[PDB]
Formats: sequence, structure tokens, C-alpha cells
Amino acid sequence: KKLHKEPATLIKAIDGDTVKLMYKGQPMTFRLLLVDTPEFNEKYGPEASAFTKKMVENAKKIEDEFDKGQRTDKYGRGLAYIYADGKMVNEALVRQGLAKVAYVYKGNNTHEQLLRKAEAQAKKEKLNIWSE
Ligand SMILES: Cc1cn([C@H]2C[C@H](OP(=O)(O)O)[C@@H](COP(=O)(O)O)O2)c(=O)[nH]c1=O
Ligand SMILES: [Ca+2]
Repeated sequence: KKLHKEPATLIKAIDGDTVKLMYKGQPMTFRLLLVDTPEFNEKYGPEASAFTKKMVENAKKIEDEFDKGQRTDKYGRGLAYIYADGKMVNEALVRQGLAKVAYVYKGNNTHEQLLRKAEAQAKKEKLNIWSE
């Protein structure tokens, strides 16, 4: 079983780890897989929100990639990896210490090792959430 990115259409960025897509012609919230950004009113929340917003809004295009397992969560949100001009937003947040690796469920964990490699680098550099 292989993962494949597909073309996506942005309506708007919502916060650090959620975006609104026009998915098959319906507005739908997507939650980024394997990451957790702070809430806007928590430390680094505004920064994570603005980093995801600039990355998706300013991209020439965005793509979504489901993993192998559940595609929608218990709140109806789609669960995907999101790419902006080919760069994974989920990884970039982690690499900048603006999200933690989190919500790792077996069966939607394809990019776990990639993301924990990014988090280890953000922790070594003491970035943001990991700053001292
Ligand atoms: C990332 C992700 C979150 N979730 C759920 C778990 C958390 O629900 P509960 O705590 O209600 O159990 C919720 C966290 O989302 P937010 O971080 O967007 O608040 O989203 C999944 O079910 N699957 C996922 O892959
Ligand atoms: Ca969150």
C-alpha cells in the first residue's frame, strides 16, 4: 500500500494544525496528521498559526495525502499530511519547534520516523516549544 498526494484546494488556514479545504467541492476542515500545535491563546500558538497560514496561503499549490488508516476523525475532520509546493507542512512545523509529534496511531503513522527526526533536530537546537 502506497501513499499518494493529490491536488488540493485551500479555502483558508485555521490555526497551527487545521486548515479548511474545498474537498471534492465541499468545504471541510482538515487536521494535520501526527502533530500538535499549541492553541492560539497558548505560548507559540500565534507563531504556529502564522507559520502554517503563510506556508499554505502563499504556496503556488497545495496537496493532501491520506495515510493508510482512518481518513476522518471523530469530529468529522479529514486527517492528512498537507504539502505546500511539495514541502510537508506537518514536517516543517515540527522542524521549527512549532508543533510536537503527537496523536501517533498505528496504521496512520507512515511519516512518523521522518517527523521524529525533525523533532529531534528542533529539540537539539532548542527551538520555540523546546526553547530554554
Ligand atoms: C491528529 C489527530 C487528532 N485526533 C483527535 C484526538 C483529539 O480528540 P480528544 O482529545 O477529543 O480525544 C483531537 C485533538 O485535536 P485538536 O488538537 O485539533 O484539539 O483530535 C484524532 O482522532 N486523530 C488524529 O489523527
Ligand atoms: Ca492543537
